[PDB]
Amino acid sequence: GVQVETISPGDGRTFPKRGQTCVVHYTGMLEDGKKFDSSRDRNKPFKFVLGKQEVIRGWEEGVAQMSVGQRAKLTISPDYAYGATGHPGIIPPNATLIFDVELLKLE
Amino acid sequence: GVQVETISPGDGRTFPKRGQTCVVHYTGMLEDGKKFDSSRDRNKPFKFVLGKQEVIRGWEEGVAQMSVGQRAKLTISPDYAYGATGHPGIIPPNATLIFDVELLKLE
Repeated sequence: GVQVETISPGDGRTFPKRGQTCVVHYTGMLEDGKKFDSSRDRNKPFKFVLGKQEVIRGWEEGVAQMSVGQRAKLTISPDYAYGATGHPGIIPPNATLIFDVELLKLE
Repeated sequence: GVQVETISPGDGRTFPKRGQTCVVHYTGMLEDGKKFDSSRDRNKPFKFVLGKQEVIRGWEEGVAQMSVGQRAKLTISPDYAYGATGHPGIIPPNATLIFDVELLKLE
């Protein structure tokens, strides 16, 4: 699945709707803590229309449970992220993935 | 599977061994011709140790059938590349992928 632990409460009231642009700052790491991508690094918020499948299902499904402002810890299982093939050279096969994700705003 | 059509014969005699560094210039496109990554663009040959799983199985298995110098057309089926999840925002699900690949040298 994806599972969501909170690290920061967000306004507790605004939650993403299908079609909205989620603006986020994330860090991605391997189940062993090993980091693999971060928008933080790049100093660039990342943005994706919710609903459009342009981000992994664990993100579609977990960021939709977050209120504006929230910082949360997402654990995503392979079936909800990159499956059995993985993404060679970045994500190995059947990797459970931990994302540290912060919802900055909706458009 | 991967399937390999030739576009240029290579020396016909040197074939990659496990452990060797393959240096390649490729272009990747979607089964509809739509381009999605190219080392050519970047003017940078790409290099990967054969055998190490750091490139998709269709490449492990198809570039190993190429002699130094050869330019070949690789069609790779989802199971041999990015499976059913794909790589959201780049490769959609169950995509058959066409690579235009040229083997420049071995290290």
